[PDB]
Amino acid sequence: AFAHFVLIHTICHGAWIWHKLKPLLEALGHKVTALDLAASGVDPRQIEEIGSFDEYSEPLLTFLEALPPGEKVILVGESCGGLNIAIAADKYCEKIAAAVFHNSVLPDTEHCPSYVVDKLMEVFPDWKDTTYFTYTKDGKEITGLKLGFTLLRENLYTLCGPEEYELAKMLTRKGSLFQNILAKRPFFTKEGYGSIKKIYVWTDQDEIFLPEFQLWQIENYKPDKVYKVEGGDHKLQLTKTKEIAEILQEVADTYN
Amino acid sequence: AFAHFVLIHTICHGAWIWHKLKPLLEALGHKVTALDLAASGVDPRQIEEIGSFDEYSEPLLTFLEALPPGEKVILVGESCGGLNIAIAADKYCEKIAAAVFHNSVLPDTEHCPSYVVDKLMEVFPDWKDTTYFTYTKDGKEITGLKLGFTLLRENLYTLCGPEEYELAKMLTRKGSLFQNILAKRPFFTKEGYGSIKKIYVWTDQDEIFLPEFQLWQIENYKPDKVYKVEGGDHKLQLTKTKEIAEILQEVADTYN
Repeated sequence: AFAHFVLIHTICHGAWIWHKLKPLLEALGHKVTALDLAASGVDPRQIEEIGSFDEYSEPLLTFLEALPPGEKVILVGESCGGLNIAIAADKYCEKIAAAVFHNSVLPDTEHCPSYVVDKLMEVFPDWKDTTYFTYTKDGKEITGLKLGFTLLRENLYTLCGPEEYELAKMLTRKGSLFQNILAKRPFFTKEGYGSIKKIYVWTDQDEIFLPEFQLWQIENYKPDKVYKVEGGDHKLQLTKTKEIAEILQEVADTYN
Repeated sequence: AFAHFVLIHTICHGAWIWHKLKPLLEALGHKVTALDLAASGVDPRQIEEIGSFDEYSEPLLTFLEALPPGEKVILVGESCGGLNIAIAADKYCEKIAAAVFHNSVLPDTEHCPSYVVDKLMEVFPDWKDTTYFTYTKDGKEITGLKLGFTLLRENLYTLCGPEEYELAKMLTRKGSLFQNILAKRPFFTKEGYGSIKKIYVWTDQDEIFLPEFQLWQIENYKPDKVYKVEGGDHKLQLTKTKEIAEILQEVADTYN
C-alpha cells in the first residue's frame, strides 16, 4: 500500500534532516511532506516570536487543516517531534492514520505535557557546549538554546558522515523546548491524541535519548507496536535510512 | 600551504551547497568559511528587503571587514557568486589573495556590471518551470525568481544524487539577479577588482552555464589561470568535490 507520510523534525532542525528518507519513501510509491515548523529550517520567523510548543507547531496544524475530507496521513516525528504529534492529534485526530515516533518523546494523557521532557532532562542533564538564552513572549520567560557543535558531533550525529554533520552545523538554528510552557499546558486528551495508533521506533545506540529514557517511555505509555533498529545513531533517518523506510512501508500496510 | 577559503553560494542557494567541500578542505588543513548571503540559507531577511546585488553581498562584506590586518583569504564563488566577488574586491582588495570562479559569472571592468548577466540570459533564455514576481525597493522594480524544480533537476543538479536534489528542493529560496540594478551600477574598478588574481574553474558538461557562455567569458576577460574539470555537472562541489579540493589546494600553493 501507499501512504502520505508527514515528516516532522525536532527542535533546532528543519525539513532538511529528512533529505535522505524522503526520496527513498517516494521510490516506494508514497507521497511525502517534510515540513519546516515555526522558526525552523527556512521558515521566516525567529524563535523569539514563538511563545509555546503549540505556536511552534503551526505549520503542521495548517498543513493538516488543508487536507480535504477523507484524506489521512501517517505522522513521523523525530526526537522532540512527538510533542508536535500530540498537539496535532488533539486537533485533527480523524486525519491521522497512525503516528510513528522516531527516537522521539512519547507524551501521554495521564501526566502533564512536560512529563517526558522533565524525565529527559534527568537522564541527559549535560548538553555539553549548547548555549542558552532567555526571551519573553506572552508574559512568560522562555529558555532558548543553540545546540553545541560538540553535542551535535558526539551525541546526535555520532555515526553520520562528515557532510551530514556539516549540514547540521550550517543549518541548525536557535530553538526551544518550551518546557515551562508545556508544564502549564492543558493535558493531551484521551479522545484525540490518546486514540491514535502509536508506533515506537528506536535504537539502543542512541547517544542522547539513552536506552534508560526510551525504555522508560515505552513502559510509561505502551505503544501499539515497537520496532528496534540495530546499530545506527540518534539520526536513524541518516544512518539507517533504508531500515526506517522498510519499517514505514510496513506501517503503511498495517494502519490506514 | 594552508589557506582561509571563503565559499560563496549562488542566488537562491545558501552555505549548505558547500556541505561536502567544506569538510574535505578542512581535512587538507585549511580554514573554511561558508557564508549565507542576505535573504539566503538561514539568513533572517526576505528577498523583498534587498534592493541590489551590493546589499545582497552584505554578509560577505561584513566578514571581510572583520578580518584583522594582514589576513588574506581566497574567495570561491559558484555561479552568480562571481558578482559578489567583484563587489567585495572593490572594497577589500588588500584582503583577497585570489578569487576562484566555480562555473561562475566573470564580471569585467570594461563593460557595465550587468554585461555577463545580459549575455547569460541570451545563451540560456528558458528557465523552464522557474517562477517570477516583482517587488519594489528603493524606488526600483526588482524581478524576483524561485528556481523551478525541473530546472533544478535537469540543469543545475543533473548528475547529483537524489538526496542532494532533495536538499535543493527543501532549501532553495526566492532570490534575484538584480539585473536592472546591476545595469545602472558604477563599473567594477580596475584598481580593486581588476587587480585580483582570478582562477576560472569550469566543466563543459554544465547544463545551465553552457560552454558557449563559459568560453565567451574566458575570451572576454582573460583569467590568470583556467582549470577545466572533466565530467560532473553545474554543481561541481557536489559531483566533483575531490577534484575541486585538489584545484583549491594548488591555488593555495600558488597565490598568497
